Amino acid sequence: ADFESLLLSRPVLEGLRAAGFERPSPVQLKAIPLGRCGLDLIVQAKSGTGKTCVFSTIALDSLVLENLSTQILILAPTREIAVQIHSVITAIGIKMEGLECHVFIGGTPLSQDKTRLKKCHIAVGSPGRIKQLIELDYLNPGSIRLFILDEADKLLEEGSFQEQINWIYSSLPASKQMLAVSATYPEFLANALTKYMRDPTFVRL
Ligand SMILES: Nc1ncnc2c1ncn2[C@@H]1O[C@H](COP(=O)(O)OP(=O)(O)NP(=O)(O)O)[C@@H](O)[C@H]1O
Repeated sequence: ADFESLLLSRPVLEGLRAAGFERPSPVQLKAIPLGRCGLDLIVQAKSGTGKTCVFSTIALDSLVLENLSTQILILAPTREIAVQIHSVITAIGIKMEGLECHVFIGGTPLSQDKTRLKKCHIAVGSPGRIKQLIELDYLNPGSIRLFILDEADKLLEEGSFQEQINWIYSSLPASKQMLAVSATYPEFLANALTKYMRDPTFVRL
């Protein structure tokens, strides 16, 4: 009923408290332990349920802070959502000295992203920019063990980023954990996630 019963690391517990997160929401209670367990998760719950906190907490708890390598990749369907994610992670991560979380979106020179990726624990970005950075080997995906799709319905809908995500998924290490979080779970999304998750655990309220 508090974040302690979820067995999170002390830095994450202290960060949550500092950032105003006093008690977990119903979806946070359910999803966080299962995330810590290393399972592939599909978290489907309506807006207002606390889903960004869910994957942000799982992500920060999983990080090897002393290893300055990109261990976590998070994709978002819009520039604004990518930054929203960065804000939550950097708030919850406030007691983790030297945490490096960076946003990769269009409009910044690729040379600048290359430099930033030299010191980056958690990469958050849009699928097109992330694919370009992996193709250039500016983001070497060799240490990524956690791959998160935020607003997965928006990412994988018709006219969106399925082709780019398929490519990125394939570039990553075979051994990794996947999280997909979404307000809805239509057939197109159920279908698309079969490419990435062999037997996912579902989390709903
Ligand atoms: N358990 C909680 N306790 C207090 N505040 C929370 C909690 N969960 C989320 N919040 C607040 O909401 C912000 C955004 O996180 P969150 O609610 O997880 O994402 P969101 O983008 O609103 N997605 P969702 O809530 O699922 O629609 C945080 O920065 C907090 O200010």
